[PDB]
Amino acid sequence: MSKGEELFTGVVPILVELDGDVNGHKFSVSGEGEGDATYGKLTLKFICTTGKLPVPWPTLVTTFVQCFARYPDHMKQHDFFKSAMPEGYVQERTIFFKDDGNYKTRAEVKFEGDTLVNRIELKGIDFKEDGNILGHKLEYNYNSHNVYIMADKQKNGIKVNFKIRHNIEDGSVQLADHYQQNTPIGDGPVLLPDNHYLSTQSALSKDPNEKRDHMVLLEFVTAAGITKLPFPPDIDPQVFYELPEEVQKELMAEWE
Repeated sequence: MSKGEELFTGVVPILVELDGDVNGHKFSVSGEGEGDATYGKLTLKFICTTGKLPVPWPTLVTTFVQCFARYPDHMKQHDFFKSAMPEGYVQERTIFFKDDGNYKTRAEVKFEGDTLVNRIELKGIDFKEDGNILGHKLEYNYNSHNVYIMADKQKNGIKVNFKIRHNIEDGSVQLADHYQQNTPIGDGPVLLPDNHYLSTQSALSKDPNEKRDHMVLLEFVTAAGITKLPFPPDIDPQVFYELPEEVQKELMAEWE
């Protein structure tokens, strides 16, 4: 269904680089591993290269390559992510942690030679100093989620929405609402899909021999489904909050 699809038939090496700033606390993370879209499997190890990470590792899972999803044969014409390859796509999100701050991310996901690279900038603002995120109150674990995808024909891309459940050490749950958009970097044709979702599962672990602050991440992803107010990635939050609340709400309707 796409030429990009051919780049994913085997095991592909992956590099991830993130520069982050959350409430002015700067950090960098490097990751490496591999993806196997035939199985929908991703395996990655990340190291904080700047010292200790100032937010919980699980808050960064979604930021740290949906081109590795397994699309069933009957759904191959709906796989935007591989169709954009090798030139790649820009993935932008705004992520809202309930009763706490937000992340804004921009990533480029593309081939550099035979390696799939995810290069990310992340800015977080408005976090509470002893809230769940800056206070490191999240459990080191992850649950299963459905990631809902719709075409955005005007932008020649997709919009994506989902809500992550982060378990808190006291037994509560901290929700992270994700508003995502992806657009091709190159000029070649891409597949714009009918509505569907990715069933995503993740598990986090540690390397007992690794003394640097780090995360080992396993994800399994399979497509299915075909037989202060939140602001979107394109609007500076500064301008957004000057709009009437009715308008702020109406601007978010496209994410469903």
